[PDB]
Amino acid sequence: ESADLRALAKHLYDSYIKSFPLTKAKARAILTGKTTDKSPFVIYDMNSLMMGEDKIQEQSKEVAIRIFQGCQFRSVEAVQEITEYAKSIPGFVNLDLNDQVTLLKYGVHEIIYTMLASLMNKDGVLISEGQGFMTREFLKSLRKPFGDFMEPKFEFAVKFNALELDDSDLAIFIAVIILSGDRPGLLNVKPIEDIQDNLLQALELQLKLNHPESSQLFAKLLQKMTDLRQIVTEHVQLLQVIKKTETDMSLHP
Amino acid sequence: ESADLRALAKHLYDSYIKSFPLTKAKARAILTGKTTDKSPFVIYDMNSLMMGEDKIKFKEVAIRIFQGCQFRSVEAVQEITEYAKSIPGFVNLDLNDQVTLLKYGVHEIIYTMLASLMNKDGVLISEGQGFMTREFLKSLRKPFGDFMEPKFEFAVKFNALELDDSDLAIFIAVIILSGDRPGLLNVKPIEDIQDNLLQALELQLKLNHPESSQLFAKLLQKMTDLRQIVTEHVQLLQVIKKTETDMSLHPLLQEIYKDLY
Amino acid sequence: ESADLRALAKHLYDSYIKSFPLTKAKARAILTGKTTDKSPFVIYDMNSLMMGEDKIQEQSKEVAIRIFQGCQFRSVEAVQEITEYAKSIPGFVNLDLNDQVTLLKYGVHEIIYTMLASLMNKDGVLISEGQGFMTREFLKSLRKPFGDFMEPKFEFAVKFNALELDDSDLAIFIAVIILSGDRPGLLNVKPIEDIQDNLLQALELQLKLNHPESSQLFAKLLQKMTDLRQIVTEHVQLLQVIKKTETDMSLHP
Amino acid sequence: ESADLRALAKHLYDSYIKSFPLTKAKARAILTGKTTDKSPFVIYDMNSLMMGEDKIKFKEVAIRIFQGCQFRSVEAVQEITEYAKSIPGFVNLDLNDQVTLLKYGVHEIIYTMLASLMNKDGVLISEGQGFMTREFLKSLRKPFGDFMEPKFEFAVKFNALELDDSDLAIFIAVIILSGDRPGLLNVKPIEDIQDNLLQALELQLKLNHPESSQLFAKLLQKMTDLRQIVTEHVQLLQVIKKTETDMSLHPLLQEIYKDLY
Ligand SMILES: CCCc1c(OCCCn2ccc3cc(OCC(=O)O)ccc32)ccc2cc(C(=O)c3ccccc3)ccc12
Ligand SMILES: CCCc1c(OCCCn2ccc3cc(OCC(=O)O)ccc32)ccc2cc(C(=O)c3ccccc3)ccc12
Repeated sequence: ESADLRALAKHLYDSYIKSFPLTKAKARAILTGKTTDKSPFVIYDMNSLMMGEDKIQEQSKEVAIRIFQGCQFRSVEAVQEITEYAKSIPGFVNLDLNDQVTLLKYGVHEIIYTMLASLMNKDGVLISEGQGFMTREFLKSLRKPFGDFMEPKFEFAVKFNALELDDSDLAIFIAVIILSGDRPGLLNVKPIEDIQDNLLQALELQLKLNHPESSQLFAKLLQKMTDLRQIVTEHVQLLQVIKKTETDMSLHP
Repeated sequence: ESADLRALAKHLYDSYIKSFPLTKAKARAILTGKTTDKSPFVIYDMNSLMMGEDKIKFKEVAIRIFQGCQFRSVEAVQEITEYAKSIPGFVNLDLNDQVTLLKYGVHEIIYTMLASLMNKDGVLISEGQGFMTREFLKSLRKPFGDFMEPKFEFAVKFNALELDDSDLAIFIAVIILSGDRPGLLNVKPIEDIQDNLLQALELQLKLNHPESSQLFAKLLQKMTDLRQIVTEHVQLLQVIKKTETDMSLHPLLQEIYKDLY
Repeated sequence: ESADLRALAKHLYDSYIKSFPLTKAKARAILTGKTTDKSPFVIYDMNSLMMGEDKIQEQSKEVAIRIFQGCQFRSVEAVQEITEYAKSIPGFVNLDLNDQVTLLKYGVHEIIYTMLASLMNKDGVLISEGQGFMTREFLKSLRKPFGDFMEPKFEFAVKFNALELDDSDLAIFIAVIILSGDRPGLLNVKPIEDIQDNLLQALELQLKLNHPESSQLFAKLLQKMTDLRQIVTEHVQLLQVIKKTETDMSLHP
Repeated sequence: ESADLRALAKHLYDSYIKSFPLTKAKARAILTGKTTDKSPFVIYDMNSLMMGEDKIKFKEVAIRIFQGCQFRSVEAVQEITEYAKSIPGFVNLDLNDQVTLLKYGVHEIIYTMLASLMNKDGVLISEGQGFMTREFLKSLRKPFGDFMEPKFEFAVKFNALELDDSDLAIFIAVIILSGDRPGLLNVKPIEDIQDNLLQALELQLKLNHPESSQLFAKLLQKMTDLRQIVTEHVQLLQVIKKTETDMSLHPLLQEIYKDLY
């Protein structure tokens, strides 16, 4: 019934709030400006990065490489918030432990880029739990292999954010992504699709009720999931370029 | 022979009274107020449920009631196992078959004896200290609502048979000694014991209920109502696995449900 | 009167015969040898145990632990024969149901060791309804905690068997043990002692008539009841050692 | 609070099962034959060692066994690092402190979990495919003989505590989050996490082992047995440097031992 789908949406929203402290609502307030009690420091070039560097990884390498490696560090931090959120998705913890691992392994990147768009506008991205803001232009200016890393993320985010989803929408969308029955090496696919069908029903009703004037938003959101998959494949592609072409190494395992 | 069969009937009734504190006789006294010691607190909605739980002085509700169910089921399994040990010939069987008979028989017996605690309006809970209404249980959010109603439907029809504890003692033994359980290694010795129990049950019913036409057959037909209840229950368990978060049962209940039909 | 005490002794003897198929008389014939139509297989070591193992619980554990657990299994089988015998003791079934349970709970172990002595000689014990014979030496050779388990049973049995009691004596002695008014948590002690007094009278006359040359056998037999209680307490003691000190578990409830 | 502490205990047990294929439960099944799939090949002398190594069909021995030790240690470090990442709050720490916690904690955890694979007679080797006897290990030429015996002495006493995998999951996290490691930059945030883990461990032990008096304290006392094992081991490493020819470890193991206590 409709009530049960709404209860599931609410349960997911409350868990999401518990697992992810920097929510889209909080982040949008910062990107604009409501009661500026603590306006974030803006990193717009090499010198402003230094300015903030010894304001709050530390210095002793190519800035380009410290920024790229900082991306790695934060992304592993994020995996842990996502893993905990996943446990709250009804039916996830009762899946084969091995399939849980696989679901997380191949879903975490798509989720990071989804939630990263909450922290972005067309001109830059919130960093350090929202205390900083790094410009898209500065990131774009970094050394050749590295100057192209965030751009596809920004491009996705501008198009994704024009959908105007809120946290209650995103909570369900994220759960839908995790419960993807098409991940490599899953053992028991049917149970996963069974849960995803329930989550898709809940997502569909959520968007129809929250965005009644946005025609076919549900289909449009599903379409963004090929966008996300492509972004990940490029990012993974890009990580090969690096792995082979650098004197630099010291990655988060 | 007749005196053997009555001695067997009496032995079972004896062990039953020894193994199961809340008998049918005792439940009926309570349900009917023939007792004048402690009338049960009735739970019919969320407000009375809160009061009922907090009456301890002198997660969610649907998963919370499921959890009590689990605890009580474990307690029931312990009682039924003690009863089973007393059935002549049971402990002499292959140990793996004893396990197999308990694994498949325990839930059939749980629903049989639950009927003793039910009327068409509700079920006795907390060693008969509370009464939870059928309508309240029916109300519970989707899947959890579907757990108890089939039991009520069975119980009202089963209770119309008017069996008493002495009848039930032999019927429960019949259920345990079922030679058709999956994975049984030595079927005939079980069937031979069941034959003797069936003989004793038939005699017990003809003597205790002489005016009840074909009661023996009618009771054996309930064994198909029972087997249906259990497969429905196991199905519902798979629904709870998909729609609920952290569940995981007691080690005893997990073993019983492990690779069950 | 004397006749009534003899009638009670006979009633108990007939019930005993009905409840316990392997009687002392049958077992003594086997431990010696009268018309050897089916001489029992002797288990005198690890390899002879295997020999018989796949001759007739099954193999997949420390032999020591399978033997000890076999002891548990058989002892629960024996409780059921004892429970049925108890019903035939005049007045037992009319006692409070709860007291019946308690009498059996705390009496069953003493009875098992009493009747076990019928199946023993100084060198070993009949097993598998008399089809096998396990040596005392082999049992003694088992792993440290377990090699000490049966010895006290053998020690008791050698001294007990020197009393030369027969089944008709034992039937009454067993009934005397069950009707012990000193068991913990009995509700109505007087009715139990009333019945035990009757059984003691019958036992005393039985021994005076059956063993007239055995001076004070009655007193001597009563004295064995502290021996039995001590054996049980040690065995229970020993079960604590195990319960705490083993990777092994899977006991008869 | 209580439900938080049980949720933490459950999360750790979950990650532990995910990060460590050969658990205690699985080692005990093997050591005890409760499994009926593949009984381990026992190595007790040089002749059985040869046969054991050449059973791959379906330098010197003392340095050769040391080398397997090294390979397995590296594999263990990878598993423990994956486990550590899952401990709530760990990846949020200063990266240099994360490294420092792994560097000093890894060997304490290796010997803790090795105990799971040991009885008083020997140790499971090759993902539980082999069993190498304590006496054989004790036999090894001077210095190499001295490596394994202290581990056995610890394991038998540790194993008497009867911890299970769910207990061990939280104890290993306690070990990792030790605020007293040399060179830690931010001690308090580590100590705060360890406080919470200690709370969860205490509750887990009281619930899982209610009859085990002062088990929590007894377990924490093992942390001093463990720290002693590691300093002894590092000492022994310096002996191997003087009495052996070309050794040199894996890059991962060299980093861990680099300027270690
Ligand atoms: C055999 C369970 C009997 C039963 C009960 O029977 C309703 C019929 C539905 N039903 C029968 C068996 C059974 C098993 C079940 O799951 C068992 C399992 O998962 O192991 C779910 C529902 C169920 C309703 C409420 C109870 C409520 C309680 C409680 O003590 C209780 C505990 C906490 C809070 C409120 C109430 C115990 C038993 C109940
Ligand atoms: C954590 C090591 C566990 C372990 C083992 O434990 C015995 C306790 C002694 N011990 C514990 C840790 C440790 C580390 C050590 O050096 C480690 C290092 O230098 O990095 C030497 C001995 C040692 C014995 C034999 C093994 C043998 C093997 C092998 O797979 C093997 C490989 C090649 C040939 C034979 C066997 C793996 C692990 C063993």
